[PDB]
Amino acid sequence: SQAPNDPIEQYEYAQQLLASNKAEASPDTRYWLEQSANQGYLPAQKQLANDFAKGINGEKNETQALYWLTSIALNDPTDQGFLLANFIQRNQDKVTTSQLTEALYQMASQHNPAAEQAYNQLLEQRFNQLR
Amino acid sequence: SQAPNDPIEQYEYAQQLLASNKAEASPDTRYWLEQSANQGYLPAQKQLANDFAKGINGEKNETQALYWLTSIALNDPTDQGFLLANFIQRNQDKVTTSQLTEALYQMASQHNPAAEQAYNQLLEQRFNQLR
Repeated sequence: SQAPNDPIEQYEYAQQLLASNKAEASPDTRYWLEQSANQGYLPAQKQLANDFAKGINGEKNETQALYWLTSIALNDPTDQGFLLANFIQRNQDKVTTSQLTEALYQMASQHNPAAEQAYNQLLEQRFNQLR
Repeated sequence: SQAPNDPIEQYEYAQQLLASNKAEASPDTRYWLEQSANQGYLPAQKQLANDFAKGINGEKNETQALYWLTSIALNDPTDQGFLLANFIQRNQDKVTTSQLTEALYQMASQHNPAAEQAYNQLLEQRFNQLR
């Protein structure tokens, strides 16, 4: 059972896998950070925000970077938007209000039925263009 | 002493002043909403967000609208970014990532020294252009 369920041991397992330094890109590091971050573990959310922004353990994903930055803003009383603001500021050329809208609805959709409808509408239109 | 110190009575005084319906624009309604909102009273923050967005009790102010929307996201567990996202989405033509950056640093500057420096840098540059 090499499969932690507690967010602290998930986060630590992610570091352990990364330290194995196979290719230094560790997709399972991203996987375990996500499990940890989804249970609200702030260190995992911070690492995941950097991972998605920079493409550390996998592809870059600006919208998911913005999502985790938003999560950090909501859950770190000494952040309250600093990392998100600085990311937008230094990526003014790449970050669109559209990506930010999607990340925000993604966050809001957890406890707000109106947000879940708007989020799904964005996803469905983003998908029917690839279709 | 027509000057409440408790955020609930401030909020209620704001409604009372507004119901006087002098010009239906009530700058003192905005004033008391701000006192209430600054002590963390969510109903005041929501009304103030609408006030700044629409110019109800005074001039419009998109950056302050975004600020209070951010505050609502951080303090309303069933919002978590919905009102902010929807505001950006329906004002894509007016809202700039620059205004959002300023609102976010304004929020973050309360408990983050790095945010306060970045916020002041934005303010100082915004002021030296009018100078």
